[PDB]
Amino acid sequence: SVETIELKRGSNSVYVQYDDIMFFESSTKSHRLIAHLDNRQIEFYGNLKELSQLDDRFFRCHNSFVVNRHNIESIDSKERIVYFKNKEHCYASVRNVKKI
Amino acid sequence: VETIELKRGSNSVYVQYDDIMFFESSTKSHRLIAHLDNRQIEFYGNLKELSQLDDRFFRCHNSFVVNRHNIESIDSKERIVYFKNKEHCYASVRNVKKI
DNA sequence: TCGACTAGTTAAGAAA
DNA sequence: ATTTCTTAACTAGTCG
Repeated sequence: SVETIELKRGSNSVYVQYDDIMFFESSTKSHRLIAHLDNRQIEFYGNLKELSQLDDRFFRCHNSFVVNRHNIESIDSKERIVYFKNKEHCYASVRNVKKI
Repeated sequence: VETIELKRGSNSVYVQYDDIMFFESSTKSHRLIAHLDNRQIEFYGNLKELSQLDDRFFRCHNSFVVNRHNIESIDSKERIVYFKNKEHCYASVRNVKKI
C-alpha cells in the first residue's frame, strides 16, 4: 500500500512517509544524515547514494543533499536555491541544479 | 503526483494542479495569472498550451482557463463560475454550456 | 433558446 | 527577459 522509510538510530527506528520529508542532508556526525520533515528534523544512520536510488523523486541535487522533488515549492536557478513547502531551503550544485 | 512549473525569469514555482483555481491573462503581455487557493502567481505561459495539459483545464473564455476540479458552482444565466476558494470568473456564451 | 449585425477588444506568434 | 507590432479571432450587446 503506502510508501514509508525507516530511519534507524541505534535501537530506535522512526517510520516516516516519503512525502513527510522535504530533504536529507549530511550531518556533522560521520555516517549520519538529517531528514528534514515538515516541522522537525531527524538525525539517523544512512547514506545519500542509497536514498537517491530509492525513488525517482529523491534526487541528488548536491554532494551533501538529497531532495524530495514532491515537496519543492520553487527554484531560483540563478542563486541555485531550492525552496520547500514548509518554507525551508537547501542549495543545489552548479552541475545538478538544472536537472532537478 | 501532477504538478506544474510556473516560470518567472530564472525563478520557477512548482504548484499542484488542484492548488490552482484558474488561470487568467495578465495585463502584461505573454503572462498569465494562476489563481491559487490563497495567493495569485504571475508567470509566462499561454492559455492554449495549458488547456491542452489536462481534460480538467478547460478554456471557458478567451481570457480564462478554469480547473474543473475546483469549480464550486455555475450560474449559466449570468455565466459566472464560482470556485472553492470563493472567487469567480466569467465564461463566454459559446463555451459556458460545455464546462 | 437561437442566430446575426455591429463595434470594440485581445491571445499569442513573431520578432526584437 | 520583456516588449512592440500585428491581426485573426474573439467578446458582449442588441435586435429580432
